[PDB]
Amino acid sequence: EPADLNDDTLRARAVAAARGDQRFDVLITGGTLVDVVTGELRPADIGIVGALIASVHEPASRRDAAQVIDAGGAYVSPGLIDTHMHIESSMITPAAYAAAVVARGVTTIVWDPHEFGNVHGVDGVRWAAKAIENLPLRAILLAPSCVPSAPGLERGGADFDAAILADLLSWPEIGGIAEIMNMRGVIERDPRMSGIVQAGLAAEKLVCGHARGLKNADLNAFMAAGVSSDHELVSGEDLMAKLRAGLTIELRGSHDHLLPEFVAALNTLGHLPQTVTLCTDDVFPDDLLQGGGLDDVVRRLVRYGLKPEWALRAATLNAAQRLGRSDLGLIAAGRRADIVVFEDLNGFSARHVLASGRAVAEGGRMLVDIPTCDTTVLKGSMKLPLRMANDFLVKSQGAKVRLATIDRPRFTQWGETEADVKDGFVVPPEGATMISVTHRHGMAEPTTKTGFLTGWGRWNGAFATTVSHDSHNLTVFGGNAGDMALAANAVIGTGGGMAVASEGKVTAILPLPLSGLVSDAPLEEVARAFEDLREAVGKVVEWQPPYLVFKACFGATLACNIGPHQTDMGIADVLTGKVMESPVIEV
Amino acid sequence: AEPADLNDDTLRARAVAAARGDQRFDVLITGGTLVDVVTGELRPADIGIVGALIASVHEPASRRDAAQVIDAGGAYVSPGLIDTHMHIESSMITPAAYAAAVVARGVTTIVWDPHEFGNVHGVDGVRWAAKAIENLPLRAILLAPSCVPSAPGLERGGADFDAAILADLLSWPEIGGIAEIMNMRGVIERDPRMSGIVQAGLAAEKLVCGHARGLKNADLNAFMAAGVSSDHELVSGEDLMAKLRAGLTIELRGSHDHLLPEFVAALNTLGHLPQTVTLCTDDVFPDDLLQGGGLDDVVRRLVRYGLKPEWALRAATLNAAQRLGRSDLGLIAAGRRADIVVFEDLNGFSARHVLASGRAVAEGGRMLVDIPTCDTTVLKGSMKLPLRMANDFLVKSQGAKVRLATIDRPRFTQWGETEADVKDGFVVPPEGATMISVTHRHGMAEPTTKTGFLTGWGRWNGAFATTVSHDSHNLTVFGGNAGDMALAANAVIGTGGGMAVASEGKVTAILPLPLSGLVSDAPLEEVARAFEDLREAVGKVVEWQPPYLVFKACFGATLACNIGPHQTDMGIADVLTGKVMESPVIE
Repeated sequence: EPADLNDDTLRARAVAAARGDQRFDVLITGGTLVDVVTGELRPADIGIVGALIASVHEPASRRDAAQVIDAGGAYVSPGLIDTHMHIESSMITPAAYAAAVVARGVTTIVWDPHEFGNVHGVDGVRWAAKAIENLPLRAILLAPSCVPSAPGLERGGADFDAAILADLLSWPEIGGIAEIMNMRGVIERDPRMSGIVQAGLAAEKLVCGHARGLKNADLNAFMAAGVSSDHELVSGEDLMAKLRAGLTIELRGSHDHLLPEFVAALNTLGHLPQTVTLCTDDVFPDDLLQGGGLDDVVRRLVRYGLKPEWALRAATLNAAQRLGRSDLGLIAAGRRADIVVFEDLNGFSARHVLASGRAVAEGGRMLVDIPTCDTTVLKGSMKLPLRMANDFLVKSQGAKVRLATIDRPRFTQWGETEADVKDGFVVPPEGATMISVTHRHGMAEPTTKTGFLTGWGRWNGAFATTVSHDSHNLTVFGGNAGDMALAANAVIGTGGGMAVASEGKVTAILPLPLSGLVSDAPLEEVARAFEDLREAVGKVVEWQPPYLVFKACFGATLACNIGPHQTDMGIADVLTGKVMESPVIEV
Repeated sequence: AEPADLNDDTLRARAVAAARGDQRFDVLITGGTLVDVVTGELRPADIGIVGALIASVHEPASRRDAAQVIDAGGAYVSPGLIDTHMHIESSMITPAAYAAAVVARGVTTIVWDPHEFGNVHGVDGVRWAAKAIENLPLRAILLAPSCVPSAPGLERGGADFDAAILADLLSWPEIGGIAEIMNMRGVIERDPRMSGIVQAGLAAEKLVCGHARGLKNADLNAFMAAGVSSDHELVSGEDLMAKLRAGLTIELRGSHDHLLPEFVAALNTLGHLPQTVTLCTDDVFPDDLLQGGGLDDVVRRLVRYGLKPEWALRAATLNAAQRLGRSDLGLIAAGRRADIVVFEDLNGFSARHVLASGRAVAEGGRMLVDIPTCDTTVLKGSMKLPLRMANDFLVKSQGAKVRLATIDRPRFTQWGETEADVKDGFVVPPEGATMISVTHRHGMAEPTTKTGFLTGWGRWNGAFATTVSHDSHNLTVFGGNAGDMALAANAVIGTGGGMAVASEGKVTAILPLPLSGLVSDAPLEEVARAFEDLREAVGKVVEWQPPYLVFKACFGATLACNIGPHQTDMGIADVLTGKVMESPVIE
C-alpha cells in the first residue's frame, strides 16, 4: 500500500471503467459531494473498480455497476483520518475500536501504542502491529518515543534507547516517532532524545511532538531538532502561535471547552491553513460510545460553528498530505475508495462507509467480520502479591516527623508539614490524601511507595487504577490504608484495572485484564462500567473543577511533567533528576 | 543527499543550540516582514539560520547573535520560489545561464522536464540535463521525459523511449518522476507503450505529471484513474475549475498571459486559494526571461492582475513543496531549508536578497557566487542533413490540373481541397495559404523534405525556418515561396541549428542555435536581442492576424500528440485516423 493500487490489471480495468467501456464494481449515486479541495458541496456520483475510485462524474449519467450504493438526500466525503491517538485510552482492543469508529466514518487512524509499549515494550508494539494487520481500519503505527517518560526517575515495563527506536522505525507498519513528550530533553540536546529524533530523520519518517507550554524560542528548538507537529493546544493564541511556527496542527477534541476558541480563531483567520488536521488523542469508553471517535471532532467543531467543509477538509485531505499518502483524504479519480456517506453536515450519521472499495458499514453497523487477535501475551500483567494495610503506611522512627508533601493537583509543587508517628508508622496528617505507587511489572522490587498529596479534598475511602501515564504501575489514592488495600487487591486479582473502595467495601470495578489498560468486553459493558466507577468515585470525594477532577487520578505519577510526582521509585522531580525515596525530611 | 544533508547530527545539534540561545547563528535576517505562508499573514519576524537550516523564527530585534546579518528593513521575507514545470530549453540558453537569470530573482528550485534535449539526444540528453544541474545554485529536480517521440509512427525525432527506458530514468536519484505525459489518447486507450510507462511511474513511487490539453468529463476521469495527477494545459477559467474539482494538482502557468485575468477571477470567485494550486512557467522565451523573466514573473503577473500576493506566494512555495514531497522546502519555519528571497515590496517582487541552502547567492538582481558552467561537448553538431534547395520545397505530380487538401487553419486543425495548375511537372503552389515543410534532421531516417500547404496563415513574402519545433525538432520551414525557404533552411542548417527569416532573396535575421538546435551558448543579453530582432524580421514577411495566428504558432504546428492534421518529417499526420499522408496530392 499504495502498491496494491498500482496493479496493472486493476489500473487497466478501472481506466476503461472510467472510459465507458466496462462497468464499475460500485457506483455511489444521487449524493452531494463535499469537494474538499474546492470546499463546494456539488452533485456527483462516484464509480469505483477495486480499491480505486474510477470516476467522479455527472449525476445519473451512468448506471453500469455490479452494485449500487445510494446517497440521494445525503453527502459524500473521503473517510475521516485520525492523526493522533491511542486505542488503549478507551479500554478496549483494536478490534472493538474498529467496529466502533469504522461504523462512524473513520477509515484511517494514526495510533501511538505508547501505552501497550510501556507495559510490554516492543513486544507491546509487535502486538499492536499484529492486532491491526487485517482490520477494516487502516492503522498507521507510530514508535512510542519515551519509554519510560523519565529514565532513572521511574520503572515501567519497558525501556527504549535509540537502537530500539531505530529498529521500530525500520518497520513498514510504522510511519514515524510518536509524540515526544520529553521536551527538555529534545531542546537541551539529551543523548537519548537527540539520538531517537536522529533516528526519525535517518528514517525520513514522521517525527511527531507534544508541545505543552513550549513558547517562542523553546519552540523554535523543538522544531529545529526535527519534530514537526503538535496536538497540545491550550488557547486560540496557542493555535495561532504554533500555526505560525510551521507545525502540523493535530487539532484535538478531548478538551471540549477550547474548541470554540480554536473555531473563533480559524474563522477570524478567514481560511483553514493546510497544515491543520484532526485527532482524538485520548477518548474514554463512555465518550467513545456516546460521542464517537474522530467524527465527534468533526461534529463538535461544526456545532461550535466552523464550516463543515473546513472540518472535513482538515479531517481528510490535510490528514493525507501530512502522512504523505496521495491515495487518501479526497474523492477523485485515481485515489482510494475510502468513503463515508453522511445523512447531513450536522450530526454526521454515516449512512454508508467504504474501505478500499468494499462497503463495510451501513446504518451505523458493520457489515463485516472483524478479525479478533490473540490477547494472551497481554494477560498476567500484575506481577506482585496482594497488599496489606501496611504497604500503605510509612514506617518511620521519631515521635514526630517532618514531611515533604506533593502540593497541588496537576500544577504540582513541593510542600511540607509536621506529622505524628504512632507505632512504627506516620499518621496521615489532617488534609492530606495518599498516593501509593507500587511497581507492578516484575521488573523491580514490588515495593509500595507512599506520598502525601495536598489540594485533593478529603478521602472517604480509595481509588486504585493501574492506568497511570506513562509507566502504568499500580497507583492507589485515598484517605486510609484499609480502603486502600481493598481497591489494590481488587485490581490485582482481576489482572489490572480500576476499583473504587470505601468504608471497608469495594464499590465498583472496571476490570481491565489486558495490560492493566484495556478489556475484552464489548464497548457497552466497558462504558457502563466506567460511568459507574466515576459515579462511585464522585461519591468518595467531592471534586473541585477544573483541575481537582477525576481525570487527574490517571495523571499523577507522570514523571516527565514538571514538579514532584510520586513514582514507583519515590518522589520524582525531573529538573534535579533525583529520586526522593521517602517523604520524611528529619526527626 | 537532500535532504539527509539537513539531518546530520553535528549540524542539527548546532542549530538547536543557536535556537536555544546558547550558540550564535551563521546568519540573521532582521527588520523584515515575514510573509507567513501558512496563516497567510504579513508579520514582523527575524530569522536565524545555521548551515542550511532555518534554525529560528523569532520576535524582531530579540537576537543580534550572528556571524553575518542580512538586512530586510522595509522589505518582505518570503520562502524561495519553486517551478512546478518547465523547460530550460525554450529560453535558448544553458542551465547555468538560466540559474543565472532566476536565482537573482528568488527562484530557488525548478522542476525541469528536458524532453526537448530528450528528443534530440535520448538518454544521452537526459544524462546531460543531469550533469548540467549538479552544482547549480538553483535546485533542479528532473523528470522522465515521458513521450519521445510524442506520437510513435506518425513522426520521427532523435530518440524512442519505451517502458524499459522510462524505468531506467525513474531510478536515477536525480529524477522525481514522469514528465508531462502528453500522449493522452495513448493513456486513456491503454496503449501498451504508454500504459507500461505510466506503470513504470507508479512502481517508482514518484510523480506522474500530465498535460491534459482538452480532456473533459469522462476522458479526464480515465487519464486520472490511470494515475496521472497534475496538469498545466488550462484553456478557460472554467477549465481551471474542473481540473480543480477533478482533484488534479494544478501546475498554473504564466506562459499564456491572456488567460490570467480568467484564472484570477475564478479563484477570487471561490474565495480561497486551494492547496492543490502551484505555479509554473512551462516555456519562457529568452526575451521575457530577461524583461520578466522567470517564475517570480508568474507570482508578479498574477498579483498585478488581482491575486492577493499571499496566495500568489502560497502557491509559488508551500503548495509546490507539498506537491514535491519536500517538507524541507517552501516555508520559513525552524526545521526547514533556508532557501529565502527577500522582496522589496509585493507589487514588483524585487529580490533584494536570495538565500540557497544557508548561503547567500544574490543581492539586488545580481549573482553573489560563481555558477559552474557545464561542459557542452555532447550537444554539438546535430544537423545531420545536406543543404536544401528551391526544389526540396516543391511537390511533384503526374497531372496538369490537381486535387489537394491541406491543414486548413493554424493552431487547432482541419482539412480542405483545391487545385494547383500543377506547372512544369511540379504542383504550382496555390493561393490562400502558406506551405510547411519538415525535414528529419537527426540522422534516423532519410532527410527527404516533406511539404505541406497550411492555410489561412497569412500571406508570406518569404520564410521562417526554425529547428526549435515541438517535439521532434526537425527542420520546419513555413514559406511563401521556394527560393527563400531554402535560403532560411540553409542558414540554420549551417549554424548547426537555430532560426532564420528570409525575404525576396535575402536572409534578414539569424539566430544561431549550435547546441542541439535548441539553445545557444551566448549570454542571454545576446540571445534575447537576437530573439526580439528575429520577431521583428518575421512580422515583415507576414502580417500576423492575432491571436490564433501569433509567432509562438510557428513552433507548435508540428506537435503530433494533439488532434487535427499536422505536417511532420513523414507527412500529414492524423492522431485519430492513426495514419499519415505520403504527399498531399490526389487527381
